Amino acid sequence: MKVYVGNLGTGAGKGELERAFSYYGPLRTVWIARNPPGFAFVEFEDPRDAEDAVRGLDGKVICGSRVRVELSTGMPRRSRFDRPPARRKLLEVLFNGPLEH
Repeated sequence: MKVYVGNLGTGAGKGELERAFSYYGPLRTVWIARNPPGFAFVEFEDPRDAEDAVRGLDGKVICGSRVRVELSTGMPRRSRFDRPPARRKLLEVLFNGPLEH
């Protein structure tokens, strides 16, 4: 799973995102982007952990840290999402109303 944790301009960076992500669950790995003014990336071994983490952190600041968390893949939205999210498989089964009534 891919995670995007940016918005580091208020005492919230690697340590902040680290404690948060870790608090929610054991991720795969954490990384920070020095290039940008305040952007970091995180990898979640599992999607569930990312969904709960992102939704939580993004849904509510952490210890006074309004960090910006997002999902690169595996986050189905109703918006004009171009990138195909990884929700399920769906390929072996199919149903579109074979009955002609």
